[PDB]
Amino acid sequence: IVGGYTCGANTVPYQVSLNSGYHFCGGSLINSQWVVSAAHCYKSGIQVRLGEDNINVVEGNEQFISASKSIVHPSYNSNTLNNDIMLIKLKSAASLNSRVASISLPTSCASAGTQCLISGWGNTKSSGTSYPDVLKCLKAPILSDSSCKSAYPGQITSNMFCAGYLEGGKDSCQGDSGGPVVCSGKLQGIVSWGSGCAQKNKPGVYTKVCNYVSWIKQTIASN
Ligand SMILES: N=C(N)c1cccc(C=O)c1
Ligand SMILES: [Ca+2]
Repeated sequence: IVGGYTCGANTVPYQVSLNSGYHFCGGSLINSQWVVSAAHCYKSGIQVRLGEDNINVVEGNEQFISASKSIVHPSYNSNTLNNDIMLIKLKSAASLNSRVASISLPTSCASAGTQCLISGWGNTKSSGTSYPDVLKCLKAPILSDSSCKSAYPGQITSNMFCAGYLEGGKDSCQGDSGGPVVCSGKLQGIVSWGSGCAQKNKPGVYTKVCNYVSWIKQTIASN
């Protein structure tokens, strides 16, 4: 997250870190056994880390649970990043409490202008490279589909939306991928892609979660 703020320990209780020997992506806990992330985050040997603030220090609220299975969206295209969504099942159910909690799925899509909270342990610099140890947060509005398409000609599908600031300086970044965009307590987006980070006229692009609620529910119901 570039241009954001320190969230505060366990203030984003649905935020997960995906770990394969090191943090490599975010995710969102959607019930005691399932995490939503980006398909582009797919790899084998994932350990889901819940209750994290400092990802380099054991602070007392962590739950580390190995993934038992991953399900990339049937229509994920890695070239265009269309349908950039994946489900991860935990080997055991997470113990839910105030600091480890699921986030609600939307029942309808969010509109341009809605303020959302975007979070992660990704790069904090738009030019350089600096990775934070503690969870970073950004409040950002959803942008109109027209401005999103104007920013990224030929690249925005109906499964994507833009959020952030066309002026630059405030954005998600490398390492935030797969993490949440939460709007009025609903998971509306997944950190998916962008051109650089926090660049002028290049806002963040997010997977449009409301399109996938049917697929998520039915997938969970049979797995
Ligand atoms: N600018 C962003 N919001 C973003 C998100 C995820 C990855 C990347 C970099 O390729 C950029
Ligand atoms: Ca920790």
